Amino acid sequence: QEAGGRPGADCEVCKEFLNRFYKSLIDRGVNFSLDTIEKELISFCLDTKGKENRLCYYLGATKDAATKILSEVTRPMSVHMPAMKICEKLKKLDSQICELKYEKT
Repeated sequence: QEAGGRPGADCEVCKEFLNRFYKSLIDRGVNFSLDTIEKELISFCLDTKGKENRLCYYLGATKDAATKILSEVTRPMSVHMPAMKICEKLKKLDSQICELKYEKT
Protein backbone atom coordinates (compact mmCIF):
# COMPACT_ATOMS: atom_id res chain seq x y z
CA GLN A 1 0.00 0.00 0.00
CA GLU A 2 0.88 3.69 0.24
CA ALA A 3 3.65 5.54 -1.57
CA GLY A 4 6.94 7.09 -0.50
CA GLY A 5 6.13 10.56 0.77
CA ARG A 6 2.36 10.01 0.97
CA PRO A 7 1.38 11.88 -2.23
CA GLY A 8 -2.25 10.92 -1.89
CA ALA A 9 -4.14 14.06 -2.78
CA ASP A 10 -4.68 17.18 -0.65
CA CYS A 11 -5.57 17.16 3.06
CA GLU A 12 -4.62 13.86 4.73
CA VAL A 13 -7.23 11.19 5.44
CA CYS A 14 -8.73 12.07 2.06
CA LYS A 15 -5.31 11.75 0.42
CA GLU A 16 -4.22 8.56 2.16
CA PHE A 17 -7.49 6.86 1.33
CA LEU A 18 -7.47 7.87 -2.34
CA ASN A 19 -3.80 7.07 -2.92
CA ARG A 20 -3.77 3.75 -1.07
CA PHE A 21 -7.11 2.67 -2.53
CA TYR A 22 -5.99 3.78 -5.94
CA LYS A 23 -2.67 1.99 -6.24
CA SER A 24 -4.12 -0.97 -4.38
CA LEU A 25 -6.77 -1.61 -7.04
CA ILE A 26 -4.22 -1.05 -9.79
CA ASP A 27 -1.74 -3.44 -8.16
CA ARG A 28 -4.31 -6.05 -7.08
CA GLY A 29 -5.59 -5.94 -10.65
CA VAL A 30 -8.99 -5.14 -9.28
CA ASN A 31 -9.74 -2.12 -11.45
CA PHE A 32 -10.79 -1.02 -14.98
CA SER A 33 -14.27 -2.02 -13.81
CA LEU A 34 -16.35 0.86 -12.45
CA ASP A 35 -18.80 -1.46 -10.69
CA THR A 36 -15.87 -3.24 -9.06
CA ILE A 37 -14.27 -0.01 -7.92
CA GLU A 38 -17.63 0.71 -6.32
CA LYS A 39 -17.73 -2.64 -4.53
CA GLU A 40 -14.10 -2.37 -3.44
CA LEU A 41 -14.86 1.12 -2.19
CA ILE A 42 -17.39 -0.62 0.02
CA SER A 43 -14.80 -3.21 1.03
CA PHE A 44 -11.93 -0.81 1.69
CA CYS A 45 -14.09 1.87 3.34
CA LEU A 46 -15.44 -0.50 5.97
CA ASP A 47 -12.23 -2.53 6.31
CA THR A 48 -10.22 0.31 7.81
CA LYS A 49 -10.18 2.53 10.90
CA GLY A 50 -12.81 5.07 11.91
CA LYS A 51 -11.07 7.95 10.12
CA GLU A 52 -11.43 6.22 6.76
CA ASN A 53 -14.70 4.42 7.55
CA ARG A 54 -16.17 7.85 8.30
CA LEU A 55 -14.32 9.69 5.51
CA CYS A 56 -16.05 7.56 2.90
CA TYR A 57 -19.41 9.05 3.92
CA TYR A 58 -18.15 12.25 2.28
CA LEU A 59 -16.82 10.39 -0.76
CA GLY A 60 -19.68 7.95 -1.30
CA ALA A 61 -19.36 4.16 -1.21
CA THR A 62 -21.15 1.91 1.33
CA LYS A 63 -24.06 1.78 -1.17
CA ASP A 64 -25.36 4.78 0.78
CA ALA A 65 -24.42 8.23 2.09
CA ALA A 66 -23.78 9.93 -1.22
CA THR A 67 -24.50 7.83 -4.27
CA LYS A 68 -23.77 10.42 -6.98
CA ILE A 69 -20.28 11.45 -5.89
CA LEU A 70 -19.43 7.73 -5.76
CA SER A 71 -19.25 7.67 -9.56
CA GLU A 72 -16.93 10.68 -9.50
CA VAL A 73 -14.46 8.53 -7.58
CA THR A 74 -14.78 5.23 -9.48
CA ARG A 75 -14.57 6.75 -12.96
CA PRO A 76 -11.15 8.50 -12.47
CA MET A 77 -10.03 5.51 -10.39
CA SER A 78 -10.47 3.40 -13.53
CA VAL A 79 -7.60 5.16 -15.29
CA HIS A 80 -4.29 6.78 -14.25
CA MET A 81 -5.60 10.22 -13.30
CA PRO A 82 -5.38 13.50 -11.27
CA ALA A 83 -6.60 11.61 -8.10
CA MET A 84 -4.28 13.74 -5.94
CA LYS A 85 -5.86 16.96 -7.22
CA ILE A 86 -9.19 15.10 -7.27
CA CYS A 87 -9.32 15.62 -3.50
CA GLU A 88 -8.84 19.26 -4.30
CA LYS A 89 -11.76 18.94 -6.70
CA LEU A 90 -13.51 17.28 -3.77
CA LYS A 91 -12.98 20.50 -1.85
CA LYS A 92 -15.36 22.14 -4.30
CA LEU A 93 -17.95 19.52 -3.36
CA ASP A 94 -17.36 19.71 0.39
CA SER A 95 -14.71 21.35 2.57
CA GLN A 96 -15.22 18.97 5.52
CA ILE A 97 -13.45 16.26 3.52
CA CYS A 98 -10.24 18.12 4.32
CA GLU A 99 -9.89 17.05 7.93
CA LEU A 100 -10.59 13.93 10.01
CA LYS A 101 -6.85 13.91 10.74
CA TYR A 102 -5.66 10.51 11.96
CA GLU A 103 -3.76 11.78 14.97
CA LYS A 104 -3.80 15.39 15.96
CA THR A 105 -3.74 13.67 19.33
